[PDB]
Amino acid sequence: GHMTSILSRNHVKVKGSGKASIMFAPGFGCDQSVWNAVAPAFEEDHRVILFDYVGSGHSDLYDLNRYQTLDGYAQDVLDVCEALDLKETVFVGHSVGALIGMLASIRRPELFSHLVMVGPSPCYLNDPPEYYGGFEEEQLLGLLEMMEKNYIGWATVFAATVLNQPDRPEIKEELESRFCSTDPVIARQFAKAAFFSDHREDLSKVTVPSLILQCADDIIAPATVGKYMHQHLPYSSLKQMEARGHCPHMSHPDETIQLIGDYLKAHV
Repeated sequence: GHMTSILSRNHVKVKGSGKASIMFAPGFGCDQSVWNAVAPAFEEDHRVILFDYVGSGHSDLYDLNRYQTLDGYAQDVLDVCEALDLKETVFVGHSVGALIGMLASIRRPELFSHLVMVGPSPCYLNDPPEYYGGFEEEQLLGLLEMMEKNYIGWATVFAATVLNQPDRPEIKEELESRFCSTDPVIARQFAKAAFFSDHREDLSKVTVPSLILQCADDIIAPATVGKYMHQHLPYSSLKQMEARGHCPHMSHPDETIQLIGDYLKAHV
């Protein structure tokens, strides 16, 4: 479609001002809203870009085919960069969003100055002896099933796994709520695209500099994957966050804001 429509479909909003722009991409089951505690801190010095995946960024409004693989999601990112008429932008992505950002940069690397990956994973499958995704093919298949047979029950089960912080319920209920509010068929398509994707082979093709924020006590993306990505991504830096779980941008906005801000102040 044309500029205005892309802007409509991906709920594109621009805030702040600066010579450079930082584009924030939601992880699974989330909308731009997950960035409320982190993104405004960069409006002072950068044009800040927020958006939702038409592939139901935890919301309504779409073509079946394009969102069966993450490429469709990377195509949204490209489409928005195009509607905004951007020449270059920093890209901040969470979980799948990071990978989605990665795939898009491989297609159009000139479009991205940096790839800040909060909690990435290039593959969730455990693959001894060289790779430990953190999941057994059957565990993933287990959740996908739970997701169909009973969606809402899954929304809560998974919200707990992702946060892995029993004494931080407000966040968990918010995550659970975000999951519940997302169309269950698309949620499942998205999850399949994410859980069964394998992008290890693609790591070597990334030419855009990336910062890997690995979380602590992360069941979704264990330390294994963060290190492994650092090892295979040609141009990267790996910072271990003190924050626990898979959603630092929600549970530890401040540490997230610092790490991201340092990294950028540095690489100007």
